[PDB]
Amino acid sequence: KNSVSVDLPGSMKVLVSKSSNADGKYDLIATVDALELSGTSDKNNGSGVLEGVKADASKVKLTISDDLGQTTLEVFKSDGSTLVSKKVTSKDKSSTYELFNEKGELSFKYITRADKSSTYELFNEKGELSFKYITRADKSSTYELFNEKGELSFKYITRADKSSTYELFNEKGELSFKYITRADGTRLEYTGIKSDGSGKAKEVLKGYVLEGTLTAEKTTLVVKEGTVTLSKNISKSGEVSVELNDTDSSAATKKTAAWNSGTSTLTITVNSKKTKDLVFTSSNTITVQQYDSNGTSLEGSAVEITKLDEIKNALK
Amino acid sequence: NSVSVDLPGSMKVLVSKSSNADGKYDLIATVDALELSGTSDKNNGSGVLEGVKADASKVKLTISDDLGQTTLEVFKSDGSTLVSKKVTSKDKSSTYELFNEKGELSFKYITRADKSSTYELFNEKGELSFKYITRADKSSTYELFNEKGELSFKYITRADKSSTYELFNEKGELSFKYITRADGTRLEYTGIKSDGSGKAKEVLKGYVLEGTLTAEKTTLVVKEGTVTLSKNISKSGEVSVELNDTDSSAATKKTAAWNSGTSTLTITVNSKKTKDLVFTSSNTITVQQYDSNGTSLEGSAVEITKLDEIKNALK
Repeated sequence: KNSVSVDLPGSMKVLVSKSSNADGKYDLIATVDALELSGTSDKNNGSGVLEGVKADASKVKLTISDDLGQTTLEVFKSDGSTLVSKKVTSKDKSSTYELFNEKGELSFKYITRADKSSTYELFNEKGELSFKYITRADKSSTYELFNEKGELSFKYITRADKSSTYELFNEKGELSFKYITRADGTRLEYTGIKSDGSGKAKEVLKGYVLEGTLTAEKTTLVVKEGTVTLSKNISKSGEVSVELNDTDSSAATKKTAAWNSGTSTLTITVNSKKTKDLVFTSSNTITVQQYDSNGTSLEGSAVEITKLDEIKNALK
Repeated sequence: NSVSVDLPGSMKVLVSKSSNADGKYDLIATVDALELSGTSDKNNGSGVLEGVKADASKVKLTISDDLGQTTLEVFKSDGSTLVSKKVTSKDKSSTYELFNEKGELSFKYITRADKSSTYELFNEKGELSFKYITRADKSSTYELFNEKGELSFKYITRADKSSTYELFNEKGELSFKYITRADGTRLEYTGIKSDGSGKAKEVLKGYVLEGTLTAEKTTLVVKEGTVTLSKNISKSGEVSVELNDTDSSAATKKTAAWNSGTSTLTITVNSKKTKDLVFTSSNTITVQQYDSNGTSLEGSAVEITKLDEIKNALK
């Protein structure tokens, strides 16, 4: 009436009496979803426990910690013990919200955190965490499926630029297949991944695919023509380097190559003359440009490669 | 010495003009720098071609007789344990299947002409575990299955951002349902029984309403004094409203009539109209009073957004 209104976490309020009740305590009153909750406290700062009973005898309990640091709102069945739902909120605005099945086991949990991530945990009919969806401030979304052991079955991540990664795990919990889709549509496919991190690799480009291997430290894709093998290495971070070897032992015909990481360019030499620049562009394309017979100036214009056979031709 | 034919999945096959010693045509194709070769009784480009990788992995391209479909299989060196299988139609629709180390299907990804796609994950015993489906109408569906191949949960997001979350019990029966409308209002159904009954709550801007669910309808109630206002929602989402008052006196008892065409409840006391409550398409309620004699509406309709305001209207 002249009761004191106290502001709480998660936007709630409680009224605290100025006078004692029959039991020598302060009366607390709050309203939540139209149910008036009431409780008593030794303290008048707004902390304490308040309870209400719905028409169906469901019991609602609001617990406000002694220092106003958190509030918990529980809805129980008529037994006063089997949870229907629980919401816990901090002043820092983070909250958890839990729903339960008819057994009182989890059906759903939502967590919003200080870092502005939001997690949705979905449970199966037996109350086992089976699926998790998480949004983060960097605008990524992650989807995770869990099996009976509570270990990851698959994990799918999308980013705001529409690139994505998919990881699949075997029954030992180990990564067994991975599929990366870049923002530009090109892709990396890793198949038959082993416990030591090794597996088969393919880079799917516009017009052609480059195949090779994955190890812990690196992806290496190879193109072979005659005795020449070109290798495109991709680091874990996505950094591309390229190298060439020719097992031809004849000096007039053996290809060698130099890599300029600053310009992402491989320069091929035959018989002490620079012959071509292969540029590995930021578009995940390859261009080829010839040098003059002097081996010092590039001629014409660089040409975008469209097919594997054109890479092979450049290696001849 | 051969003719070139174009295939689904951006492939090509070369067919010989002459026959081989077995009286068939020779076929050659290059797929990702592996040359595949095969033979066929036909010369249109249909048939089976195979190649062997450095590690003796086997790749098999099967082109259907009508040229409308291609199958590209990758096997382990036994030539029978699958690694992957991609089927592409003339449509550009495709399926991609990825197998585990035993040669058993682990997942399948299907891209349709409809434009939609479907992802299916299979568990250790070969049963469907999880499915994700996206449609041209831009909705997405997420399904988890139990041991019996029945749903454990189903989540649906629509293009207008509405959503549905369904949970099923051990008997495969619907046990909870949560609906979020595009405007953010929600319906929450809890404790659902085998007959479709349960508890209901509607979460509105400013207030909640609670009630019951039957197979017939959802009935949400607000009580004030001897008056009970019941807001009914059919399974089609149509709202209809009724009022009862246990006050027996002619002078004070509230009665009401419902006009579905205008979504309006008109309240009467002592043979005079007192107020119109309108249940709007935005899931709101407005109230407007009649003049001193109950003859015509006065003032303007007012949107009410607190439960106590609804109860005031019932006084």
